[PDB]
Amino acid sequence: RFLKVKNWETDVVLTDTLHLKSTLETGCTEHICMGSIMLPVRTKDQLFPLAKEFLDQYYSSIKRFGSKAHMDRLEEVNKEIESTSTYQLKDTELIYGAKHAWRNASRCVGRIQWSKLQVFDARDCTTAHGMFNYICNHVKYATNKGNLRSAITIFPQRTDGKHDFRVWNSQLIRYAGYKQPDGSTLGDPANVQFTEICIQQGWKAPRGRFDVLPLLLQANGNDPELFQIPPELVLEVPIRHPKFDWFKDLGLKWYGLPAVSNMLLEIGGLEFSACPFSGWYMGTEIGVRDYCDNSRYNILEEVAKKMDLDMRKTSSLWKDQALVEINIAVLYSFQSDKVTIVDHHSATESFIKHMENEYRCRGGCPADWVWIVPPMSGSITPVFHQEMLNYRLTPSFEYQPDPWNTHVWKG
Amino acid sequence: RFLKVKNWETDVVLTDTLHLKSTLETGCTEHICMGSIMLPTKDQLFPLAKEFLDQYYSSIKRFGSKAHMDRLEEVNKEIESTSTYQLKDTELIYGAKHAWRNASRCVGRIQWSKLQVFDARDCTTAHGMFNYICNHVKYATNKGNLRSAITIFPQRTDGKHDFRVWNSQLIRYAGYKQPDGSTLGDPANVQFTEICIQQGWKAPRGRFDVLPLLLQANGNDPELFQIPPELVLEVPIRHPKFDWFKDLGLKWYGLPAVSNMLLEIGGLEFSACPFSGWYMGTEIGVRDYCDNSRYNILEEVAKKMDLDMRKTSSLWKDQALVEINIAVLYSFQSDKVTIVDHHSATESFIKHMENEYRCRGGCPADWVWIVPPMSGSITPVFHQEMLNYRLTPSFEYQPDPWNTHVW
Ligand code: HEM
Ligand code: HEM
Ligand SMILES: Fc1cccc(CCNCCNc2ccnc(-n3ccnc3)n2)c1
Ligand SMILES: Fc1cccc(CCNCCNc2ccnc(-n3ccnc3)n2)c1
Ligand SMILES: C[C@H](O)[C@H](O)[C@H]1CNc2nc(N)[nH]c(=O)c2N1
Ligand SMILES: C[C@H](O)[C@H](O)[C@H]1CNc2nc(N)[nH]c(=O)c2N1
Ligand SMILES: [Zn+2]
Repeated sequence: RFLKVKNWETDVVLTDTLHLKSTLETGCTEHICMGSIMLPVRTKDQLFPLAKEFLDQYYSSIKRFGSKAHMDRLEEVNKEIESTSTYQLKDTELIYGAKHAWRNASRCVGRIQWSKLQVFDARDCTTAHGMFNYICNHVKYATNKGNLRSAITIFPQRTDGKHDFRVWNSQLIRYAGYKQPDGSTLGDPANVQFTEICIQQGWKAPRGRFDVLPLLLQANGNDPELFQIPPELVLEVPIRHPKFDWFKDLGLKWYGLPAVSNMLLEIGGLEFSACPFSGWYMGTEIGVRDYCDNSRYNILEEVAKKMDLDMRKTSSLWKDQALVEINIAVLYSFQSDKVTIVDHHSATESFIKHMENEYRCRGGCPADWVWIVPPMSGSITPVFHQEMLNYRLTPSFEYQPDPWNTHVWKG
Repeated sequence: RFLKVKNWETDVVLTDTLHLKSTLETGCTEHICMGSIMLPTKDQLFPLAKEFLDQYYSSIKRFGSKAHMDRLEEVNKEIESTSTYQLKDTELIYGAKHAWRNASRCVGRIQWSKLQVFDARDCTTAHGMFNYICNHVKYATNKGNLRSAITIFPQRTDGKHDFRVWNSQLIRYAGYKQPDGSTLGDPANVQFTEICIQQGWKAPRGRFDVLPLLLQANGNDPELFQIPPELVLEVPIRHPKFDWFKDLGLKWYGLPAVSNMLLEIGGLEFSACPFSGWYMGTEIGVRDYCDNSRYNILEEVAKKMDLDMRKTSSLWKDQALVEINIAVLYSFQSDKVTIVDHHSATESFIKHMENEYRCRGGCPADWVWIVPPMSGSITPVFHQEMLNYRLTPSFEYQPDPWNTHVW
């Protein structure tokens, strides 16, 4: 079958065939769309076809499909499966796998960069201290003194589900959140629960508004251990505004490296439960969501006051006005400090070109409109006007439950 | 099969049971989501009538009553003999209100039960249609104190005698292709305008010419009429801060009135059913004014503000956008014409969602459409999970009549 998507701004129509290669379920049916829903131990049985599907894709991509090398590899994996119940990826296959998981990530607007991913193979890691060292190296490499480089570090795959490697942090770098007795929150409200666990595990909290959280690292199914990322490796940017000199006195800053550490990487049926990855920020992630969500730092009011906007009625669009200035400040500060960042206009324009290129070369590009469109100024970016099809391809990044809900404590 | 929706900002969780009454299809499958795609006989008729009459009689607490059984009986006899049936006034009003109630893309549905329904099923000619439409416009406009209304023309019979309003909205501005290659007026309306001309309109080739109605009665050829200018309330757009803003020469009309949709009630099809509410400000300031394929004024405005337009990262587009939308709201409010900002409107929709879940078991909603085209995540709907599904009675899209019309 052929599916068409239309851009309503440009009348460009693209044709999707790639969706035929999708296996996993969306959550939607003919009778309900779950497009705006955030979230809608494996036998030898299921494993070889998954391995075979993946190796066919790998060998096609290198133009060696049907080769003796291809056939020998399938054979080797098949035997390794029923002999050992799993299998190990070659380094080349892992690298291909990680890049394609990013390529297939329907919620990521930065995928124009997918082919330039630095893959760190940490499959020889055995302990939390070992995990800490690998993650330090990832952070230093990716940060690159502000000239950010995309990277992923891949820890050993799941075996029996009882020896998982996990990074308990949702991101490698995030700020602590502290719930006060009066009900107020100091720092980042999103991280109150994780902060409390860290403290219980023995972390000494400075209890400030921007305390970098320690790493909580679980190797081989063992209880997690605490580590402090060396502060000299954590690049931060004090936030100021080009025209408003009072903006600096809000005391805002943010970290330069956005590094998701709680997802699961699936490649050929193998599951990598610890696979921290990082790119660079699109400005609105910080300026719109992190700073202005009611459930986060929630600074719209204080900013609006300092600007002396009419705050008595919403139709003054005081919130909208303050929102723009904050996002100007974030971009200004990062650029001034020579730390990589991309504005939502640049990033969405690049995504459109990426998307069209993918349609031409690959037959499609799965995309989640709900996530791709930026959280401010939606229809003045080209993605708003672009029809997209969302479907799931493997290799992929998947969500997994938070480890504190599932972990069997050793004591 | 019992679905939950979460608000990620408030942690409020609602349970949806209403989706299980959905019949029509979404375009989505288990393998592909089409949520961002804009447009994804006697035996057919009776179960549809039955489904509707059942919900109607349940709504007035007479489910299973004799009047219910009698009505079902009476409609069935009528379908068998006549091939169709006629709705009682009570059923027509109920159906129209519920079509709005079920409109998953409409953010203003908290108002659904206050809809004025004008029964125009006795209309026979295009002149009669014009009269009914002028009356709708005058009623709905109400000197700037807007009131929601729908006017319902006769239902489809054999598809050969369709009533159609050829306009997409009762009130829009003309579009002209100029020889200098550009476009004067609304680019969205070039095609329709040329049909206004081919059919006889004397176009004044301006930038904001209120288009004439092209009205089709009983399957006949469409006729032209000009809405009395005195019935078209317009608003000059000024900024409360920038005195230069008025020089742009911008204005908009007060009455948003969709006229090209199809109202389905109990299997019956009303191909001509213009309806109107009042504007949410972003419709005009973000979409009408700033879409690249519409009036596309961002650059002009940015220059008048003397912004650095060299680099996208100065967010000059974003800054101009807010001010344009400030001026729209300020202008309507100053001229005392009903308008709602996107914060108030989305806040009300969250309230409506909660009422609906509580009293009806759900509320079909299209997040892609409900979230405003600016400042999305600083409105509550961004953080609200929504389930989209199709209930009847419904408003449906239908083909533009110039493609369908056997002249
Ligand atoms: C290099 C520059 C990159 C940019 C500008 C970028 C941009 C974004 C943005 C704005 C989001 C939405 C985040 C949110 O709203 O929470 C996102 C999500 C995502 N990105 Fe990227 N990204 C980049 C790199 C990467 C890399 C290196 C990977 C993987 C190797 C990746 C995979 C993903 C995935 C899996 C998501 C979904 C995360 C979730 O569902 O919470 N991205 N990206
Ligand atoms: C009374 C105040 C109302 C408000 C504030 C309101 C708001 C809105 C908005 C903002 C949209 C999106 C429009 C667009 O982006 O093109 C919309 C769409 C829609 N509305 Fe309403 N509306 C109101 C009244 C009504 C009424 C009275 C009806 C029907 C009786 C209705 C039915 C619909 C339908 C069917 C759509 C989808 C239209 C389309 O797909 O183009 N609305 N509404
Ligand atoms: F389905 C869900 C339900 C609740 C939370 C959620 C993840 C929320 N996203 C916040 C984290 N996003 C971030 C953070 C840092 N860095 C990136 N990042 C880096 C490269 N690409 C994205 N993304 C999904
Ligand atoms: F699926 C689609 C494909 C092409 C155009 C499209 C609708 C475009 N928007 C026009 C409708 N918007 C308007 C205009 C005036 N008035 C209202 N309105 C009034 C009350 N509720 C909505 N809505 C859908
Ligand atoms: C309910 C809704 O799906 C949810 O708030 C989504 C909306 N779109 C998003 N888009 C991005 N990029 N990131 C998000 O966290 C969200 N949240
Ligand atoms: C392609 C995408 O579906 C399209 O641009 C939609 C996005 N959301 C929208 N939302 C509203 N309210 N109105 C629209 O016309 C659109 N257009
Ligand atoms: Zn869907």
